[PDB]
Amino acid sequence: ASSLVGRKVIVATDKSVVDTKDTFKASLNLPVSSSNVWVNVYDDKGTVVNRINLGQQAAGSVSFMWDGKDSSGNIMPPGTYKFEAQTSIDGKTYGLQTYLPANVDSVTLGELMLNLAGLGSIALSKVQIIG
Amino acid sequence: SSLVGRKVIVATDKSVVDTKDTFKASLNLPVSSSNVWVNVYDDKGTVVNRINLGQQAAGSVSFMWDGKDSSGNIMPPGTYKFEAQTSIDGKTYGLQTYLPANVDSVTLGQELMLNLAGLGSIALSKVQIIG
Repeated sequence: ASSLVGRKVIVATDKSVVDTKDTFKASLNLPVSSSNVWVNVYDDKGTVVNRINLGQQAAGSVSFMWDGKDSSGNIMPPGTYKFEAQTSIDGKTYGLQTYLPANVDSVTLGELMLNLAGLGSIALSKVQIIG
Repeated sequence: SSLVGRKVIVATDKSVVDTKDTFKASLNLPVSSSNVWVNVYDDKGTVVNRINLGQQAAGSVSFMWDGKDSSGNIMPPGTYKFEAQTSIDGKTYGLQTYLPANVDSVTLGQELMLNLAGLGSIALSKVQIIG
């Protein structure tokens, strides 16, 4: 007799609660290959924190990491951060979907949903086939 | 380079099935349950089969369909619907299925989308971190 409560799942979202004591690891999907892909990192009020340039990447999934520091190398306090992945294809900028870890706080409500730390209630259609 | 022609995993309830091959996919189950199932229907909503999965733990549950109706007759290749559900304390709840689809082309919204075989234009928030 079990649930997801306490487990980490992977969610199609641009926010995640980060414990900056540990490396943060996640991915994005890139539908066309590109010479220039990146993730801007913001704090929970929209202020830029850092920029992760991923350089050239092939179509498919791309993994990335954030060490929890701002672009000045100072450790950021644990909390909710925003990850905006994008790419430049033929001189135009496109958004990419990120897949980010979240803890399940509880299960709630025909319709079941996950209550995800920092996200509120999320539908299962956003959650990755659970590991 | 393209993505075109690859197979991705989509939070959807429909998939183009080639019934000459076994069909394999997953659902997410948020709370463990003694009774989990997948109803299968043709593209007109006519019921084809019932895949009973019995008791399952919270997490990912994999399932397969051999392409046959409940009388053992091979169904024709085509779009099929997979409705995963469970029973929990006497109440029935839908579950999210994650099904394979072929990438026909890559296109714009909307603002990058996948045109998936049998599904149309689908947002990357519905697509599994691509293998």
